[PDB]
Amino acid sequence: LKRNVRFHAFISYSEHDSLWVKNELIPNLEKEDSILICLYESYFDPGKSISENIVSFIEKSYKSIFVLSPNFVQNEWCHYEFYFAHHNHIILILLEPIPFYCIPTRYHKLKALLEKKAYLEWPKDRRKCGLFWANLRAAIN
Amino acid sequence: RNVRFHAFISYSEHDSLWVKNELIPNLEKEDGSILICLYESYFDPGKSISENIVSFIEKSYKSIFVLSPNFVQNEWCHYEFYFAHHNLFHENSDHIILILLEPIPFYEKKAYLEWPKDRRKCGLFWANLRAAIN
Repeated sequence: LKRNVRFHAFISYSEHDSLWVKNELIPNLEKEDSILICLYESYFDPGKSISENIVSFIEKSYKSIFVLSPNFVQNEWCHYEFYFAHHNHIILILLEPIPFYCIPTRYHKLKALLEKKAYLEWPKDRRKCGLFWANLRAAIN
Repeated sequence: RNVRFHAFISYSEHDSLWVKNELIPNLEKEDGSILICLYESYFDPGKSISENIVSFIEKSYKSIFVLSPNFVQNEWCHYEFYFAHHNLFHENSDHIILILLEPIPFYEKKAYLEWPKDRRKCGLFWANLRAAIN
């Protein structure tokens, strides 16, 4: 049972995937147009440690959405390893395919989620985007 | 050659008392206006965590890492990407200064500045530290 929840959703992403996050994902979440979104750019508090911020992001949010891509894995994931090495609610989107061979060996839980395909794949085919968003809303509620 | 700071200091907040009452004052004691980059003051969430760290390091003449069990257990995971990237496990970099504030039991080999157990060698430690940053 979660404590001091201040946000419906935390969105974790590479700034290189900004345009999708801010032009596609957030507009679709603000379809309860009252929804409170935690984003690093607006709530990282340098008065706390990096890890304490990341813990607050996930634990003060009903859901955490991770926008997975080669950029996220190569540049951002390293700051979440301390969390997920000991923790198992969490929504994974595969925005862009990740070749298994570029994923660092130590990212065990990541590589296993990818293997069993526990994620929502963003379709590059635009007629399939409806199904995507439908699956996302079923996942969050 | 395009630096903004003399020294960036990376440290665990559990070691902040030593940082703010010993480290910083002694660097300031023989250099009143020394320019110091702290994460708490210069973090820019307009940039990524790694991009912030990279900027702290590149913009500082020297980078001082305050190593301790507290640092290793809480902070090292966010800085390893820099060290792993610049191969600083097999090779040295002249702008990085490591301070072993408190021993790390194994449960870089030997190029650090050890904080002395004997209070009488604190003068010497600060002499060594000023040599490293100037």
